[PDB]
Amino acid sequence: DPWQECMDYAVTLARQAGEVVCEAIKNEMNVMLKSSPVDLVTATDQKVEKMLISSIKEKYPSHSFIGEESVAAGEKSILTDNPTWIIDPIDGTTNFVHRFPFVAVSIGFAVNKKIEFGVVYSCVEGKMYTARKGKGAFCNGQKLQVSQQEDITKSLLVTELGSSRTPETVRMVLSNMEKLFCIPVHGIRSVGTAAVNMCLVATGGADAYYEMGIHCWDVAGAGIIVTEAGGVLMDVTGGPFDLMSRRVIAANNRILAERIAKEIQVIPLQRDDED
Amino acid sequence: DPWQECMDYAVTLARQAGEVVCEAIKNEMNVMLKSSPVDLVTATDQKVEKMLISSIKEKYPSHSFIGEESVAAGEKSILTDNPTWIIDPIDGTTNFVHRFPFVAVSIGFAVNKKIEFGVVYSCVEGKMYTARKGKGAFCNGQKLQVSQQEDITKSLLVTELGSSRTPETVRMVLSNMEKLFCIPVHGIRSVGTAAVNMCLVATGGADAYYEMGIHCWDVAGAGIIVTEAGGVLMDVTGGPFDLMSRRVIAANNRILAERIAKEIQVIPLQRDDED
Ligand SMILES: CC(Oc1ccc(O)cc1)(P(=O)(O)O)P(=O)(O)O
Ligand SMILES: CC(Oc1ccc(O)cc1)(P(=O)(O)O)P(=O)(O)O
Ligand SMILES: [Mn+2]
Ligand SMILES: [Mn+2]
Ligand SMILES: [Mn+2]
Ligand SMILES: [Mn+2]
Ligand SMILES: [Mn+2]
Ligand SMILES: [Mn+2]
Ligand SMILES: [Mn+2]
Repeated sequence: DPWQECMDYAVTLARQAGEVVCEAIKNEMNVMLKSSPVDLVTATDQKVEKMLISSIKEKYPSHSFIGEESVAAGEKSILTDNPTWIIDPIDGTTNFVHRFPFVAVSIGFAVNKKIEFGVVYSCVEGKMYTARKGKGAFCNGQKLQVSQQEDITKSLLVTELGSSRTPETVRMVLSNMEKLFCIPVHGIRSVGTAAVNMCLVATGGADAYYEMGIHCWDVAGAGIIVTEAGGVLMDVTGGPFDLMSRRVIAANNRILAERIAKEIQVIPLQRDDED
Repeated sequence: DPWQECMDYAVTLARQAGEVVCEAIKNEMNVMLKSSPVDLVTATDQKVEKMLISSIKEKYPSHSFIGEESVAAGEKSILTDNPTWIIDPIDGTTNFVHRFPFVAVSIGFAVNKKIEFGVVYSCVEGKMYTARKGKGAFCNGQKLQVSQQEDITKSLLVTELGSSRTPETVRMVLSNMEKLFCIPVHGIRSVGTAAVNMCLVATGGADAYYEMGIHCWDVAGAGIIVTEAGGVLMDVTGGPFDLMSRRVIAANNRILAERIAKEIQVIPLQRDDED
């Protein structure tokens, strides 16, 4: 693990950022909009992202960045082979402005376009999720393992309704949920952050997560936490996972993942690596 | 206060039960079915309820009970004027079976058919929610207050899909969710327990909860926590909350509650005081 120093620095930065987010979640909210009345942001997201990028630049000036709010400011979401930090300063902005207690700082680190480590700090909970390729996944000193469940009819899934309110899109998201729900599955849960939903699969508390519409910074930190806990990532088609494709299944195993893929009708989405 | 001693004792019992649940969620389980393959129970539910009822009976032998698993064993869900303990030994049985970290012990105490106090212990989180009529609502000794939000388009709701897998029922649950979602609201969350969903409204972290299909023991502990935090309970018709009706809206205020009620199509259900 030659990236141990980098990950340990990422953990300290995530904890620092988490403290900023915790302080801000107790204070007055000035909610701002991005593309729609349900695509939210605050000054805290922007402050935290700028702190993270400037701190990483100081120690690792040759590295590259992909950050949610930097992309909103016009930066590109193109992943080269160069070591790259893929940052979501606050995953769960809707939760944050409501003080719903699942908000995370997410950092994924890629080399040769492959994730080498991931850090997800659920900062109201004070849960530091981490994983390094080949070294396992952890939450606050506890090594993580996905569940063993291979029977979809005894599974607990996690998903979210999405940021679209387009009637045809909402109908397809609800149809997909209906089809899975009526297999049946034991249930479906929604805590409101992609990174925390995925970390819940890594812990074994849920058996699988799926969503269409995520961005690369939503899944770059948590994906490796799922796989180092023994899980799998794939596209909702069953095809290989792609960070820039807007789609993911993060599951305990390929049996549940492929069974979920068989019920998901795909919605058209703009890739993060294209204009 | 003639019921503060009962409340103090209820808190002690809820914490004791919660410690049993906490230990059991880490261990092997015997997962059993009740009315269907998605209506679950474990031996821990049954053990905890028997402990709670035997403990209350020894200290208050003239009091009555309505306990979830005792009703499953043939006891009646009739609420008289006699002091009555309305118990859910484990709210979130599906979550418990999956180790999804939101499970609660719920105790509501009614006199003359009106709730006088409520205790909800979210076991895995270690959060003790309490409220006595006229005395405020608390979480781990800290006073709670519902959110101020009166604009439904800036609200965060909590709800659940339900225990039914009947196609017509599921379609109606999802249609109700679609209508609210597309008002729009900011989002919908699902942590998997009625009592914890309601306590999230009492804290202000969510603006409102609604569900059809709950039972009296799901809402008897948490309802008073919502109202002592400054919120409201209502039927999905917009009318008075009815503890045995299977339906609830628990909101920060009447503006959001009535707006939610306007979108809900009522699902037919057998009342808890019907056979
Ligand atoms: C909506 C955002 O993140 C997600 C993604 C998927 C979810 O289920 C929840 C939150 P958020 O702003 O980070 O809160 P995104 O980064 O995609 O704009
Ligand atoms: C399903 C049960 O309670 C609920 C009720 C409503 C929910 O949204 C979640 C759990 P649970 O067994 O307590 O988990 P019920 O007491 O109704 O059988
Ligand atoms: Mn965003
Ligand atoms: Mn974000
Ligand atoms: Mn995000
Ligand atoms: Mn039950
Ligand atoms: Mn129960
Ligand atoms: Mn219950
Ligand atoms: Mn307003």
